[PDB]
Amino acid sequence: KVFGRCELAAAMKRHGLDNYRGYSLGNWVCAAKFESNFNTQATNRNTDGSTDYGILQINSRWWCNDGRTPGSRNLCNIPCSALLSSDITASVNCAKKIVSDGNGMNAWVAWRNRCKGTDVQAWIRGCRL
Ligand SMILES: [Yb+3]
Ligand SMILES: [Yb+3]
Repeated sequence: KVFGRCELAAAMKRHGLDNYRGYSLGNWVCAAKFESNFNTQATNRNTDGSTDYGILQINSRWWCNDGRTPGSRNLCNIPCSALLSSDITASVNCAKKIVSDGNGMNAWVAWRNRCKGTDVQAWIRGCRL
């Protein structure tokens, strides 16, 4: 599923991401835009052989199991394929674990480089929330 901006913001709010660990909703919407272009089915392979999955591009080295990243951990206890669903619940729940880990949203390279320190509220502007 490819989300619209306001549709995704509303889904994220319902799943408890607004101000989760101090990150306002616009941060999460901005991160999703630049990680996956709002596409739940996005995948990207990394040089170390791990793969990033889904709307928030969660990595198989630590967070999910895809059966092909030797010596990886599955800390979200899910198959990586679950992160590709039109239902964002699995992605959201795994993201909450990641952002609690110590490095905050800096775990997402696109967020650090394209969202951090910008007017992230613009991403939810005009949305009925
Ligand atoms: Yb660690
Ligand atoms: Yb440590």
